[PDB]
Amino acid sequence: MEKEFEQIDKSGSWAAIYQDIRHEASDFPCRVAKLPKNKNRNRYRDVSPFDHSRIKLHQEDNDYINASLIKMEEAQRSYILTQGPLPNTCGHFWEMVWEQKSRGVVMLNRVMEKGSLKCAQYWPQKEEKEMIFEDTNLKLTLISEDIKSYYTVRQLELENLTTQETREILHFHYTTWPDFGVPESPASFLNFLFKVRESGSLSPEHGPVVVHCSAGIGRSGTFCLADTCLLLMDKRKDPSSVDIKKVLLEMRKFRMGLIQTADQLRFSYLAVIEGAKFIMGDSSVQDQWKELSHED
Ligand SMILES: O=C1C[C@@H](c2ccc(C[C@H](NS(=O)(=O)c3cccc(C(F)(F)F)c3)c3nc(-c4ccccc4)c[nH]3)cc2)S(=O)(=O)N1
Repeated sequence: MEKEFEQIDKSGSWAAIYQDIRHEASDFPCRVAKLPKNKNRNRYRDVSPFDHSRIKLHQEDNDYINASLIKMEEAQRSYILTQGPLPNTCGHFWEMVWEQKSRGVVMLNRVMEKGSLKCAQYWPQKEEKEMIFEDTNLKLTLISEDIKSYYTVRQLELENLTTQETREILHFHYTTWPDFGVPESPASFLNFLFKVRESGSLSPEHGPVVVHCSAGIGRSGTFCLADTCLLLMDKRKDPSSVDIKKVLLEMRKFRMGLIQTADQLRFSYLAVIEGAKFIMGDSSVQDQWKELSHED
């Protein structure tokens, strides 16, 4: 993997590889996403879910939400990639989290980046100020949070008002990954990813973990691509079979535009190559990552 990485650098073909990937990416319809009544449910006109993999709300009125089920069959894991909820779709977002039985939500953007709204405040910032979604009859309360230097983990309690039932939702919020950019290093990224893994939110006993940035394809796609590649290196009886570009192309069958820059793909490689050390058996990399991420 680093052999090919190595050879792309000198060749200066990171952009060429990435542009080929764009050209070879699946191109399915998004007829439901482009319906006129669903226009105010899509933050970006050019980022829609394919009709075949979109998530359907269980409400008998409008079942649309800009979100896609990415089902990696060989890796044995599923992810729900969605956009940053909009002021009017926050009820939709939690309805989906509830109906799909998700246990965790991975946020990789910030509500405001470089002076621009990229996502609505869809979770309670203060314990004493819970939120109520009346269109979906749901309640959401912040129970506790763990604030690190570049990311925060929050315990939330979503409650189905109708049935009076509640569930614990773990929110993993990466707060230092810039738009159209990359994490500060593989170390920080991996430390964060394993934090989500160690929590149980990605277990097969739960519904698809929900991942998102602003548009839900760039940072979200980088996160998911790296996680899946490492899942496969650990499965296959040989981590050298894993072709990231082939894996990316497979993921783009479920959602368009996964990985938005040539540099993000190059970070992907860097993340997987580094992550590989842990899969192999190195029982010291994880802690080094944490101590290298300066999470305090
Ligand atoms: O790393 C990232 C990039 C973010 C991202 C990715 C795509 C969009 C869709 C954005 N959609 S719009 O609706 O704001 C937009 C902007 C330009 C053209 C366009 C056509 F539909 F193609 F005409 C739509 C969009 N922005 C551009 C950029 C931005 C800067 C420099 C170059 C290109 C092109 N499309 C928004 C956020 S993410 O949160 O998914 N993670």
